[PDB]
Amino acid sequence: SLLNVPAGKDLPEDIYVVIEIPANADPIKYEIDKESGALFVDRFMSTAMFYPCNYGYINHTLSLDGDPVDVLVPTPYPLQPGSVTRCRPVGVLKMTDEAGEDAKLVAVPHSKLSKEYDHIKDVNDLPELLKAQIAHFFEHYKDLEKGKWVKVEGWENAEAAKAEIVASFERAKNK
Amino acid sequence: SLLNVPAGKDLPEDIYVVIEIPANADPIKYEIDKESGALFVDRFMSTAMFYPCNYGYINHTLSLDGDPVDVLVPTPYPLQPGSVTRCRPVGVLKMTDEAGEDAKLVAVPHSKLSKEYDHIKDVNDLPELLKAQIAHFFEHYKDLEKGKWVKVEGWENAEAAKAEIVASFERAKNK
Amino acid sequence: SLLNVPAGKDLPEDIYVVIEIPANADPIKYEIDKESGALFVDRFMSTAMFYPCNYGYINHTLSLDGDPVDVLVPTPYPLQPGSVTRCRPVGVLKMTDEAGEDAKLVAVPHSKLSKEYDHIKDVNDLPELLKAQIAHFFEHYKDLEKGKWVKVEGWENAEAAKAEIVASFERAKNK
Amino acid sequence: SLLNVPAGKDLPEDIYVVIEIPANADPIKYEIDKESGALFVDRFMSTAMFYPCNYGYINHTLSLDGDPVDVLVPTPYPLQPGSVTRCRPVGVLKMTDEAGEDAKLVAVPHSKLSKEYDHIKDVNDLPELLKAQIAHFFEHYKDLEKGKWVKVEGWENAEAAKAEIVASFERAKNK
Amino acid sequence: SLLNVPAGKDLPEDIYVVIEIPANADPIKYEIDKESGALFVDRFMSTAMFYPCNYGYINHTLSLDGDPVDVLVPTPYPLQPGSVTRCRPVGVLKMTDEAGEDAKLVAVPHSKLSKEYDHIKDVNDLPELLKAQIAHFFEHYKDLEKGKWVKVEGWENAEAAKAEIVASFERAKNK
Amino acid sequence: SLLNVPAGKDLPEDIYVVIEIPANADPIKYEIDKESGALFVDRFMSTAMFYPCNYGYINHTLSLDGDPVDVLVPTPYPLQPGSVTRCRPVGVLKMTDEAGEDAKLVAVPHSKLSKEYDHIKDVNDLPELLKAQIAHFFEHYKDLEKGKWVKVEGWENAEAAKAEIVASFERAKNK
Ligand SMILES: [Ca+2]
Ligand SMILES: [Ca+2]
Ligand SMILES: [Ca+2]
Ligand SMILES: [Ca+2]
Ligand SMILES: [Ca+2]
Ligand SMILES: [Ca+2]
Ligand SMILES: [Ca+2]
Ligand SMILES: [Ca+2]
Ligand SMILES: [Ca+2]
Ligand SMILES: [Ca+2]
Ligand SMILES: [Ca+2]
Ligand SMILES: [Ca+2]
Ligand SMILES: [Ca+2]
Ligand SMILES: [Ca+2]
Ligand SMILES: [Ca+2]
Ligand SMILES: [Ca+2]
Ligand SMILES: [Ca+2]
Ligand SMILES: [Ca+2]
Ligand SMILES: [Ca+2]
Ligand SMILES: [Ca+2]
Ligand SMILES: [Ca+2]
Ligand SMILES: [Ca+2]
Ligand SMILES: [Ca+2]
Ligand SMILES: [Ca+2]
Ligand SMILES: [Cl-]
Ligand SMILES: [Cl-]
Ligand SMILES: [Cl-]
Ligand SMILES: [Cl-]
Ligand SMILES: [Cl-]
Ligand SMILES: [Cl-]
Ligand SMILES: [Cl-]
Ligand SMILES: [Cl-]
Ligand SMILES: [Cl-]
Ligand SMILES: [Cl-]
Ligand SMILES: [Cl-]
Ligand SMILES: [Cl-]
Ligand SMILES: [Cl-]
Ligand SMILES: [Cl-]
Ligand SMILES: [Cl-]
Ligand SMILES: [Cl-]
Ligand SMILES: [Cl-]
Ligand SMILES: [Cl-]
Ligand code: NA
Ligand code: NA
Ligand code: NA
Ligand code: NA
Ligand code: NA
Ligand code: NA
Repeated sequence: SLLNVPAGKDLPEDIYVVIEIPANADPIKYEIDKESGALFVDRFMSTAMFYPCNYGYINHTLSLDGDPVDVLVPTPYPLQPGSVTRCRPVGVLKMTDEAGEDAKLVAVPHSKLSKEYDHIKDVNDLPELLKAQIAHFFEHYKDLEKGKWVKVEGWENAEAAKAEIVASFERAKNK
Repeated sequence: SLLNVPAGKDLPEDIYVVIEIPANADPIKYEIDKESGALFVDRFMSTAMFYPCNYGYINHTLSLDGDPVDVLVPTPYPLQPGSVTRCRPVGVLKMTDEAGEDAKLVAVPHSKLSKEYDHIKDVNDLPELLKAQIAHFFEHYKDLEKGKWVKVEGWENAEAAKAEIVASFERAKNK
Repeated sequence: SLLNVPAGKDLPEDIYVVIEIPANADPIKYEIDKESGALFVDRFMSTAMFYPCNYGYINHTLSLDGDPVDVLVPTPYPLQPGSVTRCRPVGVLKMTDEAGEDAKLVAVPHSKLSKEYDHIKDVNDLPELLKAQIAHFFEHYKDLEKGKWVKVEGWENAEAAKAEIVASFERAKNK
Repeated sequence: SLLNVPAGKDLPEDIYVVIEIPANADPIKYEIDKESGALFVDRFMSTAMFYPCNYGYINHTLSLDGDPVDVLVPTPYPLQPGSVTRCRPVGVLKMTDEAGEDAKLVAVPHSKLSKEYDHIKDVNDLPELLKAQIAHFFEHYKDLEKGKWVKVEGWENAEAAKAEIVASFERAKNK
Repeated sequence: SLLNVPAGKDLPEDIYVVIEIPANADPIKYEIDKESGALFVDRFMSTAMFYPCNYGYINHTLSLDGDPVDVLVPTPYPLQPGSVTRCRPVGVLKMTDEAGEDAKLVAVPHSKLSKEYDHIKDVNDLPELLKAQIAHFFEHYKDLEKGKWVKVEGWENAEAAKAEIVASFERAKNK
Repeated sequence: SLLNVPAGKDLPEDIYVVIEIPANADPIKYEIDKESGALFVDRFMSTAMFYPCNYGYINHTLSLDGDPVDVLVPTPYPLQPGSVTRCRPVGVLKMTDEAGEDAKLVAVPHSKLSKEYDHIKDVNDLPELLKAQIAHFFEHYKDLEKGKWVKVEGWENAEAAKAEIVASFERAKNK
């Protein structure tokens, strides 16, 4: 199942991301159920917004919210929910939501999948529009849902992203 | 796998539905294979019709046709085949087909997924057009397939739907 | 999982094909990972081309490239990645790529799924345009990827396709 | 505008069809307004059905219902509403609806657009499934609309189709 | 052309709306050019948002921003840009943007197109979620565009909507 | 109509492009008919290829093939056939086809539509993958059509593109 996919070939540089939500999709918030490996509908989002990138997680990690760490993956074409993409972390958007600190990593397709993102080595190489769109999305996507909310704290670099990967990988290792 | 998803958090009021066919999709009749949990193509439907709602089943139930009980789930946006949605039963369309009585439950997204359907408490709260579309779909979707056919028997309420859930859950329990 | 799906009800005449890529889709080359059964992104294809048919494989087979044997399945509407379709082999396009001989079977939906393809009994019954499109696709889809390439060797009949099925089924049987 | 498009290069053998509704589309019944040439929504159809082919009309014709003659055009991929396709008539489905006799021509893409349909010379060469789907569609698409209804009278050949073209062209000529 | 479409059969009760942007579409802000009647790209919107309803205007009106009055039209399925739908006004969202007061009417499909919206007689009958989504959309869709901004002032009823229609119709009449 | 759209606000720097074919679309080759301004189907393309960018023309120009000059426009999301986008030329792919020299301009969305392409000032700033995809597309898209063919001659800069615009604008001016 999706439950059995590694965190990565060589974390934190070389990771796999399980996709839950495609870029530019209908506002259905899918989440993989850890017990079954199945894709569940968490909610029908209430704002008229879409994820700027594919959205998913790194398996065999545990963030402080109790779920695997959250990752955005830009691609040339939207990915299928439940698919897995090999990627390389390049930055992280720090934020707190209704449950606490819950960072949003950005990882680009690995060179072996495409050469398109090889020039993106660190967070400053991400397009400014994309970064602003991501920040705006997380600032506002919960605006019409009672008891959900976000404080966006700012962009940090690839080293920071990799530290978060390692930390949440080690957290799951000793659960 | 999808094989391991509960029938519900608290049946029959609070159920999970495994989706096989999205609303308003191409006429591919997918079915989950009970042995593998994989999505198989049962047939390419022959009429130029689409399911008015997402279509799927409640796991760990057994109807008289030998399959898990059939459920229609209206949503704001079509769901992915193989995904699972938490729902609440609100009515049932009774019918017989070429194999016998094989009712079609209607269950709406659970309040925790959306508030949109909370006002739908019983079958009379479903839109009349939607109910008529569902009835017409099942009356006609087999019209061009030899040895497939339907007799639609009528709409019944949420209590009737819940009774069917319990009955087919208990049937699977002792198989 | 998809790992547990038979090669066929009655190979080589009656087979199942696990779909990885839909017909006429975005240029994402998905592949099922044999370890996990999950759909991985192999690459983002570099040419502006699409598969003329759904593309996938027969489980529990092993071709000389180390993967299960490759199958194209024409359908009236594109199939979902990760779904399984019952089919009947009708021809094969022989070719060598950067790793060696790696034939592309064509199998049509089984009569039980549709009557649409029953008249296609052998390779000469496939539409000429479709065959030419398939040949052209494999001749060119790697043209912009370094270290990937193809030599198309020609169309052969249904008996040849069935021989390839049996051979790669027997190869996996003794791995 | 679309108002100024010829009926055909060489009617009735060589015609243009203005497309109003794509094949396999959402149930929005678009119609070109004769005054403005704009695409208007006639209605949101009430049954869960789709047109088996693109649907439109031959400009500068007048059928007995007061509109230009109705044409179905099968294509490999759905056409855009408001686009124009060169075609060749091959058959006609005779029927009466709530307003009277209102035949449905079938015309295939002209050889200059594609070779795919050149083998379809007359109504017997159309696929049987497609013809049955068209007949079933018109028999049922008005089933949930009060004061709309259909009596399907049967398939006739290409000569009959061409006669209808000429007759409605001549009708518009002297309005 | 679209330039020649009436404001309505019987304004302000019975209007036509020219659609520029479909509901739930990609973030391309199309606008009809008054000179040519063609659909121009005004901009590629910068936030990750979509219009909750189809969006367009009433022809032969002039609002204070210099364009025809703006209308949102909910439908069961998204409409084609450049198409025209007969509708009935039911409410208005008052707001000011970077150019001044520029209200957003809501008009539902006319009864002759569908019975689905007949129960919506006034603004209080619109779903609360939809109204909140519309308000949130206009509050935020310009958030990442320099020199574009919005102050949302509040919902008013069908009479207010009709007054705005009449006022901008009369404004265009004497330009 | 589309017939009445200017070549540009300030040619050759500031142009309008009428879109005929969206990026990444089905293989329907639409063309605007100069007489009617309507979108006609020229052909159903025979290779399994798609245009890497939106494709269209500059109105009120005449190239040596007798049609207005051909332009590719990259956008974040595909454009609607028949829509018009303001753009800025940045390069040109020179080639000859079955009718003669028939260059393919590349023009990016004008700064007023988006800031995304402002950094693309000349042909060397276009992504290498995109340029290679465009070249490969034109080298191969006619490979399965008798009496259609292409010789790609190479990329030239923005000044060359602008010269071609001016030349074909002046050609149409004196027809
Ligand atoms: Ca989308
Ligand atoms: Ca998450
Ligand atoms: Ca969270
Ligand atoms: Ca999280
Ligand atoms: Ca659909
Ligand atoms: Ca079932
Ligand atoms: Ca049944
Ligand atoms: Ca059943
Ligand atoms: Ca496609
Ligand atoms: Ca393979
Ligand atoms: Ca290979
Ligand atoms: Ca292979
Ligand atoms: Ca469709
Ligand atoms: Ca008609
Ligand atoms: Ca009629
Ligand atoms: Ca008619
Ligand atoms: Ca959309
Ligand atoms: Ca406007
Ligand atoms: Ca405004
Ligand atoms: Ca306005
Ligand atoms: Ca596409
Ligand atoms: Ca051209
Ligand atoms: Ca040419
Ligand atoms: Ca040309
Ligand atoms: Cl791991
Ligand atoms: Cl993306
Ligand atoms: Cl990498
Ligand atoms: Cl259970
Ligand atoms: Cl639904
Ligand atoms: Cl509930
Ligand atoms: Cl097996
Ligand atoms: Cl196919
Ligand atoms: Cl068979
Ligand atoms: Cl004419
Ligand atoms: Cl069609
Ligand atoms: Cl012809
Ligand atoms: Cl008027
Ligand atoms: Cl809508
Ligand atoms: Cl009304
Ligand atoms: Cl001009
Ligand atoms: Cl593009
Ligand atoms: Cl510019
Ligand atoms: Na909130
Ligand atoms: Na039947
Ligand atoms: Na290569
Ligand atoms: Na009726
Ligand atoms: Na702003
Ligand atoms: Na050729």
